[PDB]
Amino acid sequence: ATFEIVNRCSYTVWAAASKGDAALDAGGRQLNSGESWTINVEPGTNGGKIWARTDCYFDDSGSGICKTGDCGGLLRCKRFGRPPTTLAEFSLNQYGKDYIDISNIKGFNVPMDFSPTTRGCRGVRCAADIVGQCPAKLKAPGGGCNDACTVFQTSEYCCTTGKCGPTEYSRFFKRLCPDAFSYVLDKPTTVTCPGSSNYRVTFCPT
Repeated sequence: ATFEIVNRCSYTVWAAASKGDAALDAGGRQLNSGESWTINVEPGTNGGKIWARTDCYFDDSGSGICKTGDCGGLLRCKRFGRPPTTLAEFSLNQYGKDYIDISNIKGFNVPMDFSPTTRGCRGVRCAADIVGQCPAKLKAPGGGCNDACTVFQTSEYCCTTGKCGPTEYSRFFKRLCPDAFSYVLDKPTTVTCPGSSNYRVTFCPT
Protein backbone atom coordinates (compact mmCIF):
# COMPACT_ATOMS: atom_id res chain seq x y z
CA ALA A 1 0.00 0.00 0.00
CA THR A 2 1.22 3.51 -0.75
CA PHE A 3 0.91 6.41 1.68
CA GLU A 4 1.79 9.85 0.38
CA ILE A 5 2.73 11.99 3.36
CA VAL A 6 2.41 15.71 2.62
CA ASN A 7 3.49 18.59 4.84
CA ARG A 8 1.31 21.62 4.16
CA CYS A 9 2.45 23.25 7.41
CA SER A 10 4.48 26.46 7.24
CA TYR A 11 7.01 24.73 9.49
CA THR A 12 9.19 21.66 9.00
CA VAL A 13 8.01 18.36 10.43
CA TRP A 14 9.72 15.00 10.65
CA ALA A 15 7.24 12.37 9.52
CA ALA A 16 7.25 9.01 11.28
CA ALA A 17 5.70 5.64 10.42
CA SER A 18 5.76 2.54 12.62
CA LYS A 19 3.70 -0.44 13.73
CA GLY A 20 5.10 -0.43 17.24
CA ASP A 21 7.75 -3.13 17.02
CA ALA A 22 9.15 -2.10 13.64
CA ALA A 23 9.43 0.77 11.20
CA LEU A 24 7.16 1.06 8.18
CA ASP A 25 9.29 1.80 5.10
CA ALA A 26 12.23 3.97 6.26
CA GLY A 27 10.39 4.80 9.48
CA GLY A 28 10.95 8.54 9.30
CA ARG A 29 12.09 11.48 7.19
CA GLN A 30 12.30 15.25 7.22
CA LEU A 31 9.54 17.12 5.41
CA ASN A 32 10.08 20.82 4.80
CA SER A 33 7.05 23.01 4.15
CA GLY A 34 5.35 21.72 1.01
CA GLU A 35 7.34 18.50 0.64
CA SER A 36 5.79 15.11 -0.07
CA TRP A 37 7.21 11.72 0.91
CA THR A 38 5.67 8.52 -0.42
CA ILE A 39 6.14 5.34 1.58
CA ASN A 40 5.25 1.71 1.01
CA VAL A 41 3.44 -0.17 3.76
CA GLU A 42 3.23 -3.95 3.47
CA PRO A 43 -0.25 -5.42 2.95
CA GLY A 44 -1.74 -6.87 6.11
CA THR A 45 -0.02 -4.31 8.35
CA ASN A 46 -1.97 -4.24 11.61
CA GLY A 47 -1.79 -1.38 14.08
CA GLY A 48 0.25 0.95 11.91
CA LYS A 49 0.58 4.64 12.74
CA ILE A 50 1.85 7.76 11.01
CA TRP A 51 2.51 11.01 12.85
CA ALA A 52 4.43 14.26 12.69
CA ARG A 53 7.32 15.24 14.94
CA THR A 54 8.23 18.87 15.61
CA ASP A 55 11.36 20.80 16.56
CA CYS A 56 13.81 17.99 15.92
CA TYR A 57 17.61 17.83 15.84
CA PHE A 58 19.52 14.87 14.39
CA ASP A 59 23.24 14.26 13.95
CA ASP A 60 24.85 12.59 10.93
CA SER A 61 24.02 9.14 12.32
CA GLY A 62 20.31 9.91 12.53
CA SER A 63 20.26 10.24 16.31
CA GLY A 64 18.83 13.17 18.23
CA ILE A 65 15.65 14.48 19.80
CA CYS A 66 12.26 16.00 18.93
CA LYS A 67 9.99 18.11 21.13
CA THR A 68 6.89 16.13 20.12
CA GLY A 69 6.59 12.57 18.85
CA ASP A 70 10.21 11.60 19.54
CA CYS A 71 10.73 7.88 18.92
CA GLY A 72 13.72 6.85 21.01
CA GLY A 73 15.73 9.71 19.53
CA LEU A 74 15.86 8.17 16.05
CA LEU A 75 15.25 9.90 12.72
CA ARG A 76 14.05 6.58 11.31
CA CYS A 77 11.41 5.45 13.81
CA LYS A 78 11.03 1.79 14.72
CA ARG A 79 8.80 2.45 17.74
CA PHE A 80 5.85 4.74 18.48
CA GLY A 81 6.38 8.38 19.40
CA ARG A 82 6.30 10.29 22.66
CA PRO A 83 3.03 12.19 23.26
CA PRO A 84 1.60 14.63 22.33
CA THR A 85 1.05 13.14 18.88
CA THR A 86 -1.95 13.43 16.57
CA LEU A 87 -2.21 9.91 15.14
CA ALA A 88 -3.18 8.53 11.73
CA GLU A 89 -3.97 4.88 12.53
CA PHE A 90 -4.57 1.95 10.21
CA SER A 91 -4.87 -1.81 9.84
CA LEU A 92 -4.72 -3.10 6.28
CA ASN A 93 -6.19 -6.18 4.61
CA GLN A 94 -8.10 -7.32 7.67
CA TYR A 95 -10.48 -9.92 6.27
CA GLY A 96 -10.75 -8.12 2.95
CA LYS A 97 -10.93 -4.53 4.19
CA ASP A 98 -8.80 -1.63 5.44
CA TYR A 99 -9.60 0.34 8.59
CA ILE A 100 -8.44 3.90 9.23
CA ASP A 101 -8.94 6.61 11.83
CA ILE A 102 -7.38 9.62 13.49
CA SER A 103 -6.81 9.57 17.24
CA ASN A 104 -6.16 12.17 19.93
CA ILE A 105 -5.86 9.49 22.64
CA LYS A 106 -2.13 10.28 22.81
CA GLY A 107 -2.64 14.02 22.50
CA PHE A 108 -2.41 16.42 19.59
CA ASN A 109 0.59 18.23 18.13
CA VAL A 110 -0.09 18.88 14.43
CA PRO A 111 -3.40 19.12 12.49
CA MET A 112 -3.96 16.25 10.04
CA ASP A 113 -6.16 14.87 7.26
CA PHE A 114 -6.03 11.13 6.53
CA SER A 115 -7.80 10.26 3.27
CA PRO A 116 -7.83 7.44 0.71
CA THR A 117 -6.43 8.29 -2.73
CA THR A 118 -8.46 5.44 -4.20
CA ARG A 119 -12.24 4.93 -4.42
CA GLY A 120 -14.61 3.32 -1.94
CA CYS A 121 -14.55 5.39 1.26
CA ARG A 122 -14.23 8.81 2.89
CA GLY A 123 -11.33 10.39 4.72
CA VAL A 124 -11.05 11.70 8.27
CA ARG A 125 -9.70 14.98 9.59
CA CYS A 126 -8.73 16.82 12.78
CA ALA A 127 -7.54 20.28 11.80
CA ALA A 128 -8.97 22.50 14.53
CA ASP A 129 -6.55 24.65 16.55
CA ILE A 130 -6.30 22.21 19.44
CA VAL A 131 -2.91 23.49 20.61
CA GLY A 132 -4.12 27.08 20.76
CA GLN A 133 -7.33 26.19 22.62
CA CYS A 134 -5.74 23.49 24.79
CA PRO A 135 -6.86 23.41 28.45
CA ALA A 136 -4.15 24.92 30.66
CA LYS A 137 -3.58 21.68 32.56
CA LEU A 138 -3.01 19.73 29.33
CA LYS A 139 -0.58 22.15 27.68
CA ALA A 140 2.76 20.48 27.03
CA PRO A 141 5.66 22.82 27.94
CA GLY A 142 7.63 21.18 25.15
CA GLY A 143 4.82 21.92 22.71
CA GLY A 144 1.43 20.45 21.84
CA CYS A 145 -1.63 19.42 23.85
CA ASN A 146 -1.31 16.33 26.04
CA ASP A 147 -4.05 13.78 26.57
CA ALA A 148 -5.29 13.41 30.16
CA CYS A 149 -3.85 9.92 30.61
CA THR A 150 -0.33 11.20 29.88
CA VAL A 151 -0.75 14.05 32.35
CA PHE A 152 -2.61 12.44 35.25
CA GLN A 153 -2.03 8.68 34.96
CA THR A 154 -5.42 7.59 36.34
CA SER A 155 -7.41 4.46 35.55
CA GLU A 156 -10.25 6.67 34.32
CA TYR A 157 -8.21 8.63 31.76
CA CYS A 158 -6.10 5.67 30.67
CA CYS A 159 -9.07 3.27 30.70
CA THR A 160 -6.88 0.69 32.41
CA THR A 161 -9.79 -1.42 33.67
CA GLY A 162 -11.40 -1.46 30.23
CA LYS A 163 -14.10 0.54 31.97
CA CYS A 164 -14.05 4.31 31.59
CA GLY A 165 -16.32 7.08 30.40
CA PRO A 166 -15.89 10.46 28.68
CA THR A 167 -14.25 13.19 30.77
CA GLU A 168 -14.01 16.97 30.73
CA TYR A 169 -10.66 16.54 28.99
CA SER A 170 -11.78 13.98 26.41
CA ARG A 171 -14.79 16.18 25.64
CA PHE A 172 -12.44 19.04 24.76
CA PHE A 173 -10.71 16.98 22.07
CA LYS A 174 -14.08 15.67 20.88
CA ARG A 175 -15.60 19.15 20.67
CA LEU A 176 -12.78 20.48 18.50
CA CYS A 177 -12.42 17.24 16.52
CA PRO A 178 -15.56 15.10 16.48
CA ASP A 179 -14.16 12.74 13.83
CA ALA A 180 -11.18 11.61 15.92
CA PHE A 181 -10.98 9.28 18.93
CA SER A 182 -10.97 11.36 22.14
CA TYR A 183 -10.58 8.50 24.62
CA VAL A 184 -10.17 4.71 24.60
CA LEU A 185 -13.87 3.81 24.65
CA ASP A 186 -15.04 6.70 22.47
CA LYS A 187 -17.77 5.90 19.95
CA PRO A 188 -15.69 4.62 16.99
CA THR A 189 -14.91 7.03 14.16
CA THR A 190 -13.08 4.33 12.23
CA VAL A 191 -13.67 4.28 8.48
CA THR A 192 -13.92 1.04 6.52
CA CYS A 193 -12.12 1.18 3.17
CA PRO A 194 -11.72 -1.37 0.38
CA GLY A 195 -8.88 -3.78 1.05
CA SER A 196 -5.56 -2.61 -0.40
CA SER A 197 -6.57 1.05 -0.70
CA ASN A 198 -3.92 3.76 -0.99
CA TYR A 199 -3.80 6.90 1.15
CA ARG A 200 -2.55 10.40 1.73
CA VAL A 201 -1.74 11.90 5.12
CA THR A 202 -1.64 15.70 4.99
CA PHE A 203 -0.25 17.77 7.86
CA CYS A 204 -1.92 21.19 8.27
CA PRO A 205 -4.58 20.45 5.60
CA THR A 206 -6.25 23.84 6.11
